[PDB]
Amino acid sequence: AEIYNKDGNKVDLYGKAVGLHYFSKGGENSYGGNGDMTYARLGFKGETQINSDLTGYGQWEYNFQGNNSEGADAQTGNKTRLAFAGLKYADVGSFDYGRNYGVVYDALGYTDMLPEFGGDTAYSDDFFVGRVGGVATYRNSNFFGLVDGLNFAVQYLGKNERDTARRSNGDGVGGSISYEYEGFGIVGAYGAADRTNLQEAQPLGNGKKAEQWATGLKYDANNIYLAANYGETRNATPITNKFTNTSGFANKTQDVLLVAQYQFDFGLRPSIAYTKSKAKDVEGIGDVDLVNYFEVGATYYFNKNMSTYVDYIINQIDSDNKLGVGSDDTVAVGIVYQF
Amino acid sequence: AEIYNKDGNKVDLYGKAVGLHYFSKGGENSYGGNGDMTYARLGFKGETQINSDLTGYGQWEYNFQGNNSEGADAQTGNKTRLAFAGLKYADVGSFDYGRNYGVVYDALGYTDMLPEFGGDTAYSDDFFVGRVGGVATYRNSNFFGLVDGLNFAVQYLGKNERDTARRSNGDGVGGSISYEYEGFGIVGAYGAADRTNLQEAQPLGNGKKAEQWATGLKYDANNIYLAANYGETRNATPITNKFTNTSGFANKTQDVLLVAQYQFDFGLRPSIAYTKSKAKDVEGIGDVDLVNYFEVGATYYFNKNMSTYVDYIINQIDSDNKLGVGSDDTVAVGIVYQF
Amino acid sequence: AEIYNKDGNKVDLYGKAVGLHYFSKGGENSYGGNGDMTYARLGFKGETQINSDLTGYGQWEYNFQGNNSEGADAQTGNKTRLAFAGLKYADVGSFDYGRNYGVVYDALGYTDMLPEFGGDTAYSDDFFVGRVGGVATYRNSNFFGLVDGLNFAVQYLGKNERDTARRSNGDGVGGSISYEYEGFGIVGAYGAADRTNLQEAQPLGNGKKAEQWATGLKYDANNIYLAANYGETRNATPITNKFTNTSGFANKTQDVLLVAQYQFDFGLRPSIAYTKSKAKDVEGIGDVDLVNYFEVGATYYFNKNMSTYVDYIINQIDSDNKLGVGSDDTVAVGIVYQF
Repeated sequence: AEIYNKDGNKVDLYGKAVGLHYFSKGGENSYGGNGDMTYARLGFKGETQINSDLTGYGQWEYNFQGNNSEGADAQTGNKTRLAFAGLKYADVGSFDYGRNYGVVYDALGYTDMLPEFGGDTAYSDDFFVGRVGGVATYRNSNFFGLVDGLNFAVQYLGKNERDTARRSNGDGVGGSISYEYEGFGIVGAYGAADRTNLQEAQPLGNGKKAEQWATGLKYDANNIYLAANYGETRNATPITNKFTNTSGFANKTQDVLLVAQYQFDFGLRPSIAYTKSKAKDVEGIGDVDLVNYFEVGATYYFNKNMSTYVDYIINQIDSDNKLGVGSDDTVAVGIVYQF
Repeated sequence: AEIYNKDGNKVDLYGKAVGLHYFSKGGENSYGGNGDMTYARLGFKGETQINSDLTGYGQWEYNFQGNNSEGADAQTGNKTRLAFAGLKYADVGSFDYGRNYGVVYDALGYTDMLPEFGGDTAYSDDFFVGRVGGVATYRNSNFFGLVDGLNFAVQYLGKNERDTARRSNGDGVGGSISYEYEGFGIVGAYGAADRTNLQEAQPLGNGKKAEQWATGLKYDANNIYLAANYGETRNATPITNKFTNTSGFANKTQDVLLVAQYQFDFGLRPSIAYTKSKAKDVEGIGDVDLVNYFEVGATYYFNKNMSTYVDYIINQIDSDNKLGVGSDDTVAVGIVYQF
Repeated sequence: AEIYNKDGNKVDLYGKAVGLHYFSKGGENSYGGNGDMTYARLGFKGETQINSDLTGYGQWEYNFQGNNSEGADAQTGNKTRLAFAGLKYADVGSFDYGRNYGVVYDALGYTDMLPEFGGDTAYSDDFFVGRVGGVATYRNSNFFGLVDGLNFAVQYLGKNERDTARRSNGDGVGGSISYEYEGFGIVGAYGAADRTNLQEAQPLGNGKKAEQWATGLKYDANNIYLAANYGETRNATPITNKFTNTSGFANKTQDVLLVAQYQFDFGLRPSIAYTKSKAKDVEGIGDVDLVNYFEVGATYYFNKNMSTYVDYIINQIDSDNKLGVGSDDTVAVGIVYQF
């Protein structure tokens, strides 16, 4: 909600309270888990008009979990999602730095439209696919104001030597090219980076270089939203062997994401989605499936502030999965107030 | 403070900074402790008018402690208090889900009017008495718009298998009936729930079923506030044996709460209160008193935003208490700014 | 940003997103470190006019780090900076209590004007020099409205027995006298306090009494800012022996701080600074230098909301420093949006 608009500076303080339960037989060995998954969000988007052609902006977004106790475990799952400041000059584009989405999310965001789940490949703190800390991102709209609908972007990821290999990364470069024409939208994205010492010393994942690329195709006009994503990764996707407490990365993944949705004028947005992600050359296993499901779901928009939703995952993963990826269905019911 | 009111949606961003010190001889073995107890609060209440009869709402409330360092211990006592979203339809009532107060607090809230302390039985993360995560709560005002002042409510608590027994719970149902007539107010509340495996395996507290009930009686008009609460609990109230580092639950408790207050037009709200809570059938002890005090205190309201207060506990607990409950007096002095 | 101003109460919700990287050869053994140092800030200043002569106020300020992951380490460096409520009566002055700056910062704040670094002696959770929890602070402007530009202040620090000696303190008193005349400003500040048991049992630092004093001199008008600080400390400044994993306090320190800055109408604020801090009588060492550098830096103010800055530390510390204080240079580049 815009709560300040004075003297060439507007601030938007926004947030949401999401009442959210997950139903699954077991959670312990299912897709999403079982129990209370209530959370709250808070953030600000700030925007200042320095002059006629120059513009400043900043954003911060925090996640508070509503499913912890007030005791010892009160912070589990609480985190900053976004924290970046940036400048935008006329048609020369924009530069920002901080915690933000990796460039490959420029692609993957295409299918990340599900009411609760979806966008399984957009892992956070995972190089270029999701949110990451320490990214320089240049972005260009309409090719310096000369070619309508053509957008490109470049991103520089500074190394993050963290205490765990899962959240660590080295120096890297990535980028994306995208074009949008009369409802349609085509996107390509790629990025490569160094693996840290701690990532190399991991039982799963072999190499010194991590890669992630993904294409995007979508129709998004006249109340219809269709979208497709294909992606591959070298030494990038994080994997866990639940049979041995082993973790690391998958040498190769192929990732398919399909999404179909519709928006009725009265408020209903039903959702059908397909998602499959296979991992190749997993040491002491071979070929494992990590994500495999059909999705049926809906979202009722009472208005721009209030909504409820059901999201049903038909989990195609089988009972004898090599890595121990939960094979059971998960259903999520939600009530959202946002501002 | 209402900081947004546009297009059938109002947001209220509120919070408070509370400068608060506790004085006690020792803290280590007193009622409230000794030292700095400064804290800050922040939250939002959001409310949207979807249509003539339908209404959406959300709330989130966070607690930041102002008595930690900026070093390692910076998060101790920081937590989400409330996080829930909900709908309200004309006179059919309202449903909300998330982190909220258990239904039995509908009763206990009657005596929870002390400037600092009081409401000792309204334990948080303790089934139905205080705040809990994962509660479905239906609420009805004036019996579907037909019987003025008569309110009932039902609550469904989903299981919380936490890492500690103190904060855990199983599936349960609870409810409350309440009636308010010309200043007066009568309330009854009850709730039962499964104890988790980890709660069963505890040295203190025997059973598979936890119960909590409490009645309420109050006068609240013409500047006078009087209130009374009686409650009992099976396998619900958490207890600790400070002589052996044992914890668990008390098989039975009887809980008495009395409160008398007055509000002078110039700002002063003095407070007298009585509170006693005895535990029965404590294994290897028998009958222990957990809470036992008289309370004298006051609160000066400079206005709706500014206040100061003294709260003096005359701790009736004795020096030879079986469980080690601190027997010393505690005094709390406070300065509050709120918005 | 002022987001509420109704009925004798104004609220100012403010914050900043700071994109910030540090460049150093190694970080491991440099002044500021190397890598992403992105952070975000959020806080409120609240102010109410109770009556013609009486005024209430409150403040809370939180620090969110933007350089952590969303995993296990998500809270590292997150903390409350300020949390205090207070009253101000006409010319009789003001009293506040909570987490706030120690009185000696009244002095040291003189040189704490650097774009990123500087103010090295204003350690937080360190008695009277920086931010601390549990301080009663009386403050007087213009000597009860009788002597223009003459300000004094007294502060009472309640003991903080924390889990670490670094963040702990005992009971203490401190104060400051300050005078400001036609651009110029002179300040003196002093404070003494008990060391806790845990501080006494530390290998470094000998005594039962900790002291901190500092003078201030500044010119601050006509776009020029010059400032000087001299300080000494008994048993107050925290030190670490990186050669043995020893920590504690320095028996004596002498602290020099010099700062020169200018503000061009078009937005540029260049900065030159000198900072030296020597420790005397360090057990098993003798005389060690803790902080020793020249500073060159600038800050571009696009406006009151947007800015960028470079801060270059020329680290005069040598390679054979006895305590292991990093001797390498550190450069910090920043992009700030604030509101």
